[PDB]
This record gives sequence, structure tokens and C-alpha cells, in this order.
Amino acid sequence: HKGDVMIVDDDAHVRIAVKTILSDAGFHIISADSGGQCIDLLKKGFSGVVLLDIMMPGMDGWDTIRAILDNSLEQGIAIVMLTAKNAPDAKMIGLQEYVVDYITKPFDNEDLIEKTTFFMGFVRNQ
Ligand SMILES: [Mg+2]
Repeated sequence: HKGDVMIVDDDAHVRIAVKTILSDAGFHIISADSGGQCIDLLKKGFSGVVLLDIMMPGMDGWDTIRAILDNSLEQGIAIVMLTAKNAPDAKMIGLQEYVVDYITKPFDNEDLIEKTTFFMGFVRNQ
């Protein structure tokens, strides 16, 4: 397989769609409905691309990155933020250091595949 991907998004229809598109493209995908669940999943052991929704209720994408760092879970992942024109700022300066790219919603299937594949190469090399 082409590598492990985690889709973290509060929207079930996004998670399902991302799983479908990326499984057809050759990846293994796991899913999380919240920042809390993302942390839970990284604790089980995960290496690969994390597609992280910025706007989630309660704990947003930035809160999630802070939690990833607090738990020392950032090694062996590449975080791609799923954003929108409306996106909230990180309140802690420099969390952006841990984001390798952004993809703006709505996005097309080929953009998803292109970015996931590219940043998987980054994970596999480093
Ligand atoms: Mg959302």
C-alpha cells in the first residue's frame, strides 16, 4: 500500500469521502471525529500523513496540534491542515511550524491525492 493516512474531521461525510478517494488511490486510512480522537489514535501508534480539519468544535485543529506536541506525538507524521477562507488563527504563535501544507475546502479529489502522495514521500524519506 501507498502509506497510512489519518483523516481528522468532525464531519462524517468528509471522513467517508476522504476514505473512499484515498483507498481507491492505494492508501490505508483511519479516521477520527475530533482532536481528542486524533490524540487517542496517535497513541495507538501511527506514522504517515495526518489530514487535520482546522475548524472543529471544542478542540479545533490548532488545539489539536498543541495537544500533539504536549503529548510528544509529532515524530513520524506530516500534518496537512484542511482549511477554509473563514479559518480561525492559532492563538499560540508558531504552531504553524508543524504544518506542512494546507488544503482549502472545498477541494477536488486530485488535489487531495496529489498532496497526500507528496507528503507521504516526505514521511518515508525522513
Ligand atoms: Mg470542521
